Amino acid sequence: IVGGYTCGANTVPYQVSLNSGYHFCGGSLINSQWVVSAAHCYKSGIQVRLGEDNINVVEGNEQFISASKSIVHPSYNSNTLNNDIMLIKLKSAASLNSRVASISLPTSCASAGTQCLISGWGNTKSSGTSYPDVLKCLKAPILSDSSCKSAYPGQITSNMFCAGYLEGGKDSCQGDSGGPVVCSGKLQGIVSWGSGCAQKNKPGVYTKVCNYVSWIKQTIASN
Ligand SMILES: [Ca+2]
Repeated sequence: IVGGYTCGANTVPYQVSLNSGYHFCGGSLINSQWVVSAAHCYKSGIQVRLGEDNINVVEGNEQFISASKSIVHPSYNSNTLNNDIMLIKLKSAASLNSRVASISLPTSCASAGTQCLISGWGNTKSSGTSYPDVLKCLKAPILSDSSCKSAYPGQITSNMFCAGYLEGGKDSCQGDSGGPVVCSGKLQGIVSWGSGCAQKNKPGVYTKVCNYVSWIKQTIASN
């Protein structure tokens, strides 16, 4: 997250870290057994880390639970990032508590102009590199589809939305992928892609979770 703020330990209790020996992507806990992340975060060997604030210090509220199954969307296209969504099943159910909690899935799609909360342990620099240990947060508005398409001509599908600031300076970034975009208390987006981070005229692009609620619900009813 570039241009964000330190969230505060466990204030984003649905945020998970995906770990393969190291943090590599975010995700969102949707119930005690399942995480939603980006399909481009797929790896074998994933451990889900819940209750994290500093990902490099064991502070006392973590739950570390191996994935048993990952399910990339059936129509995921890694070239365009269309349908950039994955489900991860935990080997055992998390213990839900004040610091480890699920986020609701949406009923309706979020509205242009709505401010959402984006979070993660990704790079905090637009130019260069610096990875924070503690979770960072950013409030950012959903942009109109017309503005989004104009920023990325020939690249935006109806399964994507842009959010952020066209003047630059505030965005998600590498290492935030797969994490939550929460708007009116529901999971509306997944950190997916963008040209650079926090550059002018290049806002973040997010998987549009409201398009996937029927696939999520039938898949979790079935696995
Ligand atoms: Ca920790």
